[PDB]
Amino acid sequence: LVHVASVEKGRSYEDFQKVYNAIALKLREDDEYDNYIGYGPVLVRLAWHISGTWDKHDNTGGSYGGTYRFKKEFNDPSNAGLQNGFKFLEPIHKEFPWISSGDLFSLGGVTAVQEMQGPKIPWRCGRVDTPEDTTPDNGRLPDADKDAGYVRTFFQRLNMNDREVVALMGAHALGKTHLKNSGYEGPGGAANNVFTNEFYLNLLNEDWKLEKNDANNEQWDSKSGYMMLPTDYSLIQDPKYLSIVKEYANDQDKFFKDFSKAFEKLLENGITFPKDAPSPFIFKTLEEQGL
Ligand code: HEM
Repeated sequence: LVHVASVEKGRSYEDFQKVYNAIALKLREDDEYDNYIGYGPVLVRLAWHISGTWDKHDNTGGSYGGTYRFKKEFNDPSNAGLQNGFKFLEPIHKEFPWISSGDLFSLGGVTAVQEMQGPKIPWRCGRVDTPEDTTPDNGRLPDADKDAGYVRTFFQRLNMNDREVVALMGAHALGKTHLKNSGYEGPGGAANNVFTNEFYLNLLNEDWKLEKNDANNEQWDSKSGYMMLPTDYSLIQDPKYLSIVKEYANDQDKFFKDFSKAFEKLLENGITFPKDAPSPFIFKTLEEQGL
């Protein structure tokens, strides 16, 4: 399967910076969502789940085709709750009908991270919508109730190495789990709509307790009111993973630089970019724009 990136006709940097600003302005406006967390965390979860379907062996799935707009992927049980990020973006797509679905879903994730004061993520345009029959089947996204060997093995299919996996998981500092979407409940920290290295700090410094929640699932709970998934707590149970967790709890700039590289790679897996294709764009935030 080859997927060649094709720039939307005649569009350049300035066009996509208008779509960025449109998403970013609505993230500021629709601030009441999910008890004032806002839409940022569900938008970086949407960009990870449309990319997380990729398989390195046959190049199926991935962010290229925008296939989450089809019923099969939209109704995957693993995507429960992401309908709220889709409905957030649907006004912006009506306003910029020329951008492809894969490009809009991945740029929403980029925009949310930068606007929540994360690191800059280089983004490349050129994803092309593909037919309903190209939609990957349900079951390619990871279970939460498993251990470190499961996480290591699952992520080799997206070929992410240990460092990449631990840097990517730092995004679970954002937002929260919702019992009616996943059978898990609670946030992982105090700052859950500001991008920081707090996931690593809480994992190493809180007193975690294995409890059962109302959906009868086990999760790690702390006195402070935070929670960690079984696969999150895995990172301090494995010796290779644990020493990268310590590196990111002790250096927020290294965490930001490694997250940026692994999130761009996540979003770009499966896509062939021609050498006459433009460079990755670095978008300015509303703040750097005075907007
Ligand atoms: C083995 C890996 C992973 C598993 C099993 C997993 C699982 C989950 C689960 C069960 C939730 C709760 C969903 C809900 O109830 O609403 C969640 C939320 C979230 N996840 Fe993951 N995840 C994984 C990796 C990642 C990665 C790699 C990213 C991003 C780069 C990510 C970003 C998020 C975000 C931002 C939320 C919060 C969503 C919200 O607030 O609504 N996840 N994750």
